[PDB]
Amino acid sequence: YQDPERKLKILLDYSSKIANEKDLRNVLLFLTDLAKEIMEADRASIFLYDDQKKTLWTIVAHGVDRIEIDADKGIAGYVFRTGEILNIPDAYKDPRFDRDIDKRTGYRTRTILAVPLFDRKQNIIGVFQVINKLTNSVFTEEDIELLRHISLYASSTIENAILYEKLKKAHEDVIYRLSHATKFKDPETQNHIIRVGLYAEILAREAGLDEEDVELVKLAAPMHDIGKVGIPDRVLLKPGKLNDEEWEIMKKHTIYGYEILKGGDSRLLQIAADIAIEHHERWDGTGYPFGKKGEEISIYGRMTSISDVFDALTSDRPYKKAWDMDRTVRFFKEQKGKHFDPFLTDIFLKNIDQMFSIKRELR
Amino acid sequence: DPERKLKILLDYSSKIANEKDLRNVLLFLTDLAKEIMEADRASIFLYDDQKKTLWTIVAHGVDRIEIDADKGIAGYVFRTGEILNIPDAYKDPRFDRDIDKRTGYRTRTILAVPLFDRKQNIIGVFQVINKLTNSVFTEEDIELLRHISLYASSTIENAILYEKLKKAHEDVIYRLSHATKFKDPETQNHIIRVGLYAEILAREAGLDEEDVELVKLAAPMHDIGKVGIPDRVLLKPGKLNDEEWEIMKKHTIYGYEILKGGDSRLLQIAADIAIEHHERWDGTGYPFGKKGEEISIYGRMTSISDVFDALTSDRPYKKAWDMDRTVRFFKEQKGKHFDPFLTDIFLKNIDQMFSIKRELR
Ligand SMILES: Nc1nc2c(ncn2[C@@H]2O[C@@H]3COP(=O)(O)O[C@H]4[C@@H](O)[C@H](n5cnc6c(=O)[nH]c(N)nc65)O[C@@H]4COP(=O)(O)O[C@H]3[C@H]2O)c(=O)[nH]1
Ligand SMILES: [Fe+3]
Ligand SMILES: [Fe+3]
Ligand SMILES: [Fe+3]
Ligand SMILES: [Fe+3]
Repeated sequence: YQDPERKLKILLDYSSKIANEKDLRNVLLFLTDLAKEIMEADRASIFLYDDQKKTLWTIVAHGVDRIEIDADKGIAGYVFRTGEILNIPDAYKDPRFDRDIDKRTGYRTRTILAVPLFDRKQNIIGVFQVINKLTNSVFTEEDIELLRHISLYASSTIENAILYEKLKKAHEDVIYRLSHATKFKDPETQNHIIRVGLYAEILAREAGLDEEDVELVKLAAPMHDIGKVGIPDRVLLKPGKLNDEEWEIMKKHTIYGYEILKGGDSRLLQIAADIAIEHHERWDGTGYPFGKKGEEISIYGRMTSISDVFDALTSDRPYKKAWDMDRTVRFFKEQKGKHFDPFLTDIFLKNIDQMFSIKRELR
Repeated sequence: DPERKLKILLDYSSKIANEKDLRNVLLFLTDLAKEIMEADRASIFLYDDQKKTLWTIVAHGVDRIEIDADKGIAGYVFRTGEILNIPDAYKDPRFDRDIDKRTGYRTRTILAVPLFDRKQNIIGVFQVINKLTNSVFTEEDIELLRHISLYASSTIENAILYEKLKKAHEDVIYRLSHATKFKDPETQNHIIRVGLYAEILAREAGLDEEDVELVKLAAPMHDIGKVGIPDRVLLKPGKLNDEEWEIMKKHTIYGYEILKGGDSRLLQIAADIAIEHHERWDGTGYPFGKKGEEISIYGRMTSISDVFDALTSDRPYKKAWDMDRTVRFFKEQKGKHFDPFLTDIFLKNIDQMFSIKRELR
């Protein structure tokens, strides 16, 4: 016997999957799979618009690249420009149809149903299309209603996926650019700030931290030197060696960083604050400001020592050319259990090629 | 038919994919449960790690209600993880009949299932009450609810995630804009409020809700370039001379440099506000002397909100201006310092400005 709620459940299930997916590629996939099943159609395609290349595009197979689709021709095109539904009972009795996919693969297209996709403000942003109804000879009035409702969901989840990406990207740009405010009074390039996070990301990832803490270090670590805004010019700008009144001030950037950052309530800023105050501590317990020992340093500080030191050693600094892999490996191998967490050092060594490819690919 | 319930679910799921407020998401979910399960009421309960209780919202988004996490029906499902199907609430020892006693409701059937996070901890309870047949929840019913509960977990977890991202994005803009705090008197709250004023201004000025959110978060970075000013100036204990003043002016350029080139919209606007906020509508400002609509609108809104905040803050020997005093000032500055069309809008809403200034002291 049959299940009355069968499709309802399928649809709940797709809706859970799509709600967890942050990747537009997979959202488009799951959407088309969903439509094929609920519409009982052999195929489906979502078409979206590109402002800059001025065309529609679509992904044909799982995991292969955009296909450009001419905004002005074909069925999709017509729907896109006019705003209205096309229901082709037979595709071959229709001039707007290009039999060319059809020529080559062993496939005959019979029925086509295509509706527009609207953004929140009623602009047509693309087309949703299904092909070859399986449990009937044509697409019905109800099929149209159904797809109109699907197009509504496709739109919402598509936009929401894009908007989460924009906000994620902005949040990064803001940490990067503001973290580099010290730049008028410190040689450190933009990319130093970025790269330190990228290394610490790999580390946290491979030490097996939760996926969220991985994204956290990636973004907390770059703020490690923010305290430098609180250092006197006479000290921050002085080239070469520092006396022992000046160094004592320069060390204080760890405490300043804490001050700047500890005030938030977000986890990002609790982590960033800890990193700022900790990343010059040392596993031995010798490093400043407090001489914290082993596990007394948070793991996020520990990951940041390693990353901070790596990035410095592999850049030209006054009188020292950047270290190659071989020396850097020798150095970490030496400092294992000394400057650094021994466990994290191993992980770092396992992953050293990636560190260097980050370093090479970000000038 | 039976495409009716799919069309309903797509409808609710469209609303939910857009909704960025948790409380609204819980409302939509419980209305979906009601239509999909053909039942009269539905509640969602979430756990607070902090207060160590469950909570729920009722319709109208009034203050959330504490529910005892240990006892009760949601308490049982929460603690044990088992499903509860009651055929008659009033024959059950675990039911609390006071919600009935106050509302005048009569609870008959209750079905409650747990909600799970990805790591598979119980994070709350989904509860459906009074199936519209007047008879029991069936196994096919329980089964539909396990699936609904799965969608609710997802949309919830997603929405709590989005909120963490929002809240941290703000904290970072605020805390890092106040990075000048070791070398400059401007307060954390000054920085926030300037964006709050700009927000209200942008909204009432007609801008899209996305641009309103932007100015709320861009304007607080207007003074970032102060970081680049030499101590021999920013920290000079005197008044400055003209050579030193010219270097001060540069924090506008320094800001633009720090912020620009960012690919995203937020930073384009911030970089513009930073270079523009000391320009004046009549072209007598600095650093470039831009006139009228050559100053971007986000700049124009910030000039206004920044001056507003200054005039209304006490400094020694100089009490803050009150409402009347301040309004006179903006009227006198219309078309000079400030964009006239925008001052008017600002004036229509000046009570809101003082409210902000009053609560975020
Ligand atoms: N063993 C070894 N470790 C290295 C070397 N170069 C960098 N590091 C490591 O990298 C950390 C941060 O270095 P940085 O990026 O140059 O960032 C430095 C740098 O900007 C500044 N600094 C350190 N020494 C001097 C100095 O003599 N003059 C000036 N102007 N600044 C200095 O203070 C920051 C913190 O430095 P540290 O507390 O020493 O902590 C250092 C140190 O452990 C090296 O050649 N050998
Ligand atoms: Fe440091
Ligand atoms: Fe200022
Ligand atoms: Fe300024
Ligand atoms: Fe200001």
